Amino acid sequence: AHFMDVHRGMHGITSDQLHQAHQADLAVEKDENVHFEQAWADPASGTIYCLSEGPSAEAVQRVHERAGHKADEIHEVPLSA
Amino acid sequence: AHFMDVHRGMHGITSDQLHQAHQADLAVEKDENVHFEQAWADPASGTIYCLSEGPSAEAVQRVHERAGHKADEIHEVPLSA
Repeated sequence: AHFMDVHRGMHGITSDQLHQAHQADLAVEKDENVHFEQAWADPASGTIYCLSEGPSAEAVQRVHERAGHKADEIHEVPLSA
Repeated sequence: AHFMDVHRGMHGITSDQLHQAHQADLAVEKDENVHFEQAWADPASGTIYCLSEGPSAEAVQRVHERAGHKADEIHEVPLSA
């Protein structure tokens, strides 16, 4: 399944910090059969969007939690255009 | 510049409805040099995420308005991983 998750409150985040966070997810994602495909961040509002594939939102969130940053919101996105 | 925008209240949206909404944006995006890259929808939560390239959030929103669906939230996402 496909998921979009959102992290809020991240104002001022740098490219280095976003890379670091994404690498932390990648380091433990395979245990849960999750793959984080893309991350996009707005340092002004402090909003990070993460697109993943995995068996469930629960699995995606367990990966994030191990990586140090559980998402504030997660939605399955079964439709795409 | 790169933008992520969010539409809420789209409970129960179908694949056909998402496809047509995306087609409507694509039909008028050129005028504003806006380029919608991908859309993802969650019919359960009623959330649509739209990733685009355009000159500004103002331009992206003018396109959405013409296509009949101004986004509830729009963020420049200058960082990606």
